[PDB]
Amino acid sequence: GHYGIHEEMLKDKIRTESYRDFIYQNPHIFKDKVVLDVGCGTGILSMFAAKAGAKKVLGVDQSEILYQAMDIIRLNKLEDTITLIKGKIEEVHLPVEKVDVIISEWMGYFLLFESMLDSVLYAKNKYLAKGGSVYPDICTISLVAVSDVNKHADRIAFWDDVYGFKMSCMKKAVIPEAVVEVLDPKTLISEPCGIKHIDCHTTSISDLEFSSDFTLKITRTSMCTAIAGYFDIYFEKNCHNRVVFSTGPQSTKTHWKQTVFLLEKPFSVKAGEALKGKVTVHKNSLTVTLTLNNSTQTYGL
Amino acid sequence: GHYGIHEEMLKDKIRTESYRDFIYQNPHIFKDKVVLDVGCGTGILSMFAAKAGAKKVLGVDQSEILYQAMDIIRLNKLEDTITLIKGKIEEVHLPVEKVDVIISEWMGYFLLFESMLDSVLYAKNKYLAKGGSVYPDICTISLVAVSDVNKHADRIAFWDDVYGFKMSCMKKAVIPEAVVEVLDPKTLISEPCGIKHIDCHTTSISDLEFSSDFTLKITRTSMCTAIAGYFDIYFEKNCHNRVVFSTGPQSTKTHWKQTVFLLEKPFSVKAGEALKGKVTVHKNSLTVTLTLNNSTQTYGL
Ligand SMILES: N=C(NCCCSC[C@H]1O[C@@H](n2cnc3c(N)ncnc32)[C@H](O)[C@@H]1O)Nc1cccc(-c2ccc(Cl)cc2)c1
Ligand SMILES: N=C(NCCCSC[C@H]1O[C@@H](n2cnc3c(N)ncnc32)[C@H](O)[C@@H]1O)Nc1cccc(-c2ccc(Cl)cc2)c1
Repeated sequence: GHYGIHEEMLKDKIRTESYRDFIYQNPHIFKDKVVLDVGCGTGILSMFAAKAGAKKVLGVDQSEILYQAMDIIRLNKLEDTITLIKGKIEEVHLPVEKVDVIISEWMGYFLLFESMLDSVLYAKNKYLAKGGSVYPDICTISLVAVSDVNKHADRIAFWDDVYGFKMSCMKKAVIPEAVVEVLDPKTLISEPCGIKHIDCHTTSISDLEFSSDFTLKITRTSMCTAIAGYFDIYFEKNCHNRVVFSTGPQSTKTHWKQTVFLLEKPFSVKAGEALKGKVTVHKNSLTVTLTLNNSTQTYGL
Repeated sequence: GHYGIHEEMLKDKIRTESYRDFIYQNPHIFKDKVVLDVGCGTGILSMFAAKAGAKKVLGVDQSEILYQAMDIIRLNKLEDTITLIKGKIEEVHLPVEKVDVIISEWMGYFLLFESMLDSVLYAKNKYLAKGGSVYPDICTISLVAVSDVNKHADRIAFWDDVYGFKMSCMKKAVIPEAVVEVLDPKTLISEPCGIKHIDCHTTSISDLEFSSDFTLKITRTSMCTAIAGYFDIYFEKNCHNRVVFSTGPQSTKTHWKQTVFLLEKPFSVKAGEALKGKVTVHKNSLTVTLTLNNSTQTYGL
């Protein structure tokens, strides 16, 4: 309902220019097509789709931001092409049987935390025509090892001496909370490992709960204090100009930053070591169970 | 209920060292006294009060953080002195008739936004002994003129061109929202003006809704784009070592930062000009009505 969410998303240039570049550089995907923008917000993606030659764009949003979108569409003289519908995409009546293309920015922290993927897959199954397309079409989640004894002390050991008083019992409440924040790439001590690969054409809501063994190729002898998670978004199907962006620490900052799982017990690793563990994501809000160096912890965000 | 609020408050050194210094440098205020900590959190102020020679400290908190406080008090071997009570200070039964000293950190953004002052004044009226003391005892709110055409363009004019599309109608929704953020002291273009003076010994919840004429002595010929608000906290009554801290832009950053009211229509001012306006605060959440250069706007936070 709040303009603040839409301001931060629109001011993320990696995000918004990626969608803009996909749409403007692949207009053959949109030309004379019926396009559904799931959770359209201000209507920015509906308007990209219209300028790329869409026959009809249906922007749907459940929130009061749609009333801003109605006015914005009119200011840009696209009400001829873009029809806006207020309500849950699961609930509303659409004035078409079927759509050629679905577009959405559905992605949460660590891809899946408080994500809309559920609503997009509903829209796909209800409304996507035989041989239609969904964008972005491919997503991955990666983990990477971190060494940052200073940031670990600042969040954990901090509680041992607070202006002369012991507050040690507070550490049990901090460890299980994933942190969202921009990591210094200098603190990465492994190659990343892919733990999940989603093609939005072939996935179901049940595929989004997963387990993966992983191996982190250690590149620096150090104390491992944390595992960081991020995701890569690809526009591929039928593209003459493929688009990708990363939310990883070695790439430009996005409003997603990185998701960080602090280790209760940091442990030493050696350059050339293959660090083996297991990660499981449950949908329930989202939880991440991490097994590493013969201990297991469950995190939430 | 969440550790995150308490972490940010405890890591604010201006805040926490101010309370620590008041209590440790004025132990004659606490010696053999019965002390009530309203909204005690982790119990940090209860423990300061105990080390300064308190006969009995009653820490009261409505939230689950009290269960952490019960353990923390035990880790520091002060359960002899500090009794912790779970519930609203308005509701709970205290094991005393009366208290000598009330201590609290009740202060919101711009002092009064989502502040606990209501609950402390209830505690004062119910439980403060004849000739008892409340700390901090004196608070002020100040306004100051700002020139920052770049930050104003980044929040307002931004909406006129969003990746080639007009979103101008969004400005009406942004202007009425106070911003909390740390100002560059280089962007201040007036002496501050005091608009409110609270002595917690002599105020009532009705005094917290106020109107004030103000005069801002302009120090730099410029465009005025915003009015900023902040507050100063004083520990005075019976102190051999008075303590004060500011949340103003010319002082060290606190977790309160500054509250900024963006002007819909920036206007030019001349060094030596006495800029006259009127501010009114209503309790309702909090609203701030501002009259300046012959236009009025109501803000919320
Ligand atoms: N970028 C994000 N994309 C996820 C998705 C973000 S809502 C996108 C839009 O869809 C709407 N909608 C949702 N479910 C719907 C439904 N079933 N049917 C119809 N509409 C539906 C909804 O009203 C909204 O307008 N996520 C996100 C992740 C991390 C941080 C932030 C963030 C950052 C900064 C701030 Cl200040 C606030 C938030 C945002
Ligand atoms: N520093 C602040 N002090 C105001 C007050 C802050 S609660 C203090 C404590 O009193 C409790 N309580 C409240 N009403 C009560 C009652 N009637 N009876 C009994 N207990 C009561 C409550 O459970 C809590 O534990 N405010 C504040 C202002 C601006 C920003 C932030 C902030 C910054 C960062 C983050 Cl991550 C989160 C929040 C905090």
